[PDB]
Amino acid sequence: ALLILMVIIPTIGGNTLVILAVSLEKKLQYATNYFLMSLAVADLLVGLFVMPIALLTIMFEAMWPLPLVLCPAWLFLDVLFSTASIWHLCAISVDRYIAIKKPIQANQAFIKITVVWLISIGIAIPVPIPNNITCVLTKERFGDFMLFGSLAAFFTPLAIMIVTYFLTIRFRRRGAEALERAFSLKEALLAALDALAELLALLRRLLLPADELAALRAALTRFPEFREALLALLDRYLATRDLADARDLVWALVLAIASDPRYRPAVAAMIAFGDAEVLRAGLLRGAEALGLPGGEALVEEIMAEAENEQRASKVLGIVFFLFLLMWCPFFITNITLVLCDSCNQTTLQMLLEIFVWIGYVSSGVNPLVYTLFN
Ligand SMILES: CN1Cc2cc(Cl)ccc2-n2c(nnc2[C@H]2CC[C@@H](Oc3ccccn3)CC2)C1
Repeated sequence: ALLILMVIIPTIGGNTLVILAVSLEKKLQYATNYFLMSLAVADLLVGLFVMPIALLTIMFEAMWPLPLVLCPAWLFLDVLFSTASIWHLCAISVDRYIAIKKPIQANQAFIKITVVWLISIGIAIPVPIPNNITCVLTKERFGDFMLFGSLAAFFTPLAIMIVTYFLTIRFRRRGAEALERAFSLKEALLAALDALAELLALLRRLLLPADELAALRAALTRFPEFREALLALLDRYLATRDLADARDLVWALVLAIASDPRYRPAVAAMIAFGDAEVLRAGLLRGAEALGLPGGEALVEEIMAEAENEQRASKVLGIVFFLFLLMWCPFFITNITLVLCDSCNQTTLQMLLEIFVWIGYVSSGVNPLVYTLFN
C-alpha cells in the first residue's frame, strides 16, 4: 500500500524547487513569480502538516491517536492551507488583470502576499471555536461553517478568478484582432487600435487637422526613443496624402509604442494572441519605415518578449484548469449534504472522503506543470 505514501515526496520536492528557483536564479523573479513562491510554500506546508497525519488517521479508523491539544489546531491548519492555496491563484489572476488594465503605475509584492494570508487566516478563525476524541468535524457542531467557509474558500474566489483570468485574455485578444486588421494592408485600423490600446485618435483625425498639428508634434516628441524619425515619417505621410504613407506611419507608431517601457508589457500580451506572423511582418515594415538601423534587433526582441507572455498564459491556464477540475467536486458535494430531504448520509459521506483527498493532490501538480512547460 505505497500508492499515497510516496506521493508526499513529489509534492514537497516540487514545492521546494519552486521556493529555491525564484529566490536563487534571479532570472525568474518576475512580479507573478513571487505569488508562485507563496503558493509553493503553502503547498509545501500541506506536505508535512496535512498529508502525513491525515493518512495516519486511516490506520486509526478515523480516530485521533495523538495528543488532543492539537486537533483543533490541525483542523485550523487544514482550512487555512486550502484557503491560501485557492486565494493565491485568485490573487495571481486579479493581479494580472489589474496590471494589464492599468500599467501606468504597475510598470513604474510582499504586501499582497500578507493581504491574502491574513484574509485566509480571518477565513479560518472559527475552527478553533468512556469516550475518546474523534476529529471528523461533524456537520452538527460545525454546521454553519460547512456552508459559509466553503462559500468563502471556493465560490467567492472562483467567481472573480474566472472573470479576472479572462479579463486579461480579453485585452490580448482586443489588441490581436485590432493589430491584425492594422497589418491587413481602409482607415479601420486606428478606430479599433484606439480601444485596443486602452494620441491614437489623432491618427484617425489625420486621415485635416488645422490646429491639432501642434499637439501631434508634441506627442511625437513625447517618445524620445523613436526621436525625430516619427516626426519625419509624419511629415512624409502628410506630404504623400495617406495611401501607403499613412500605413507605414501607423506601423512605425505602433513599433515605437511597443518600444516604450510603459506600453511594452500590454502590447507584448496582445501580440501573444494572434498569428504571430502577420504581426511580425507589420512590425518589420514599421522598422524599415522608421529608419532605426538597430530596428531588427528590437522587433525580434519584442516578438521574443511576446512569446514569454504567451508561455506564461499557457502554464497559468493549465494550473487554473486543474484547480477547477480537482477542487470542484469536493466543494460541490460539501453543500449537498447540508441541504437535503431524503439523501442518505452514508451515500454522501463516502464520496466526501475521497473528494477531500482528491483536492489536496493539486498541491503536487503545479510545480509539475512548470517543469513540463519550462
Ligand atoms: C477525518 N477528516 C477527514 C479529513 C482528512 C483529511 Cl486528509 C483532511 C481533512 C479532513 N477533514 C475532516 N473534516 N474536515 C476536514 C478538512 C477540513 C475542513 C475542510 O472544510 C473546509 C475546508 C476549507 C474551507 C472550508 N471548509 C474539509 C477538509 C475529517
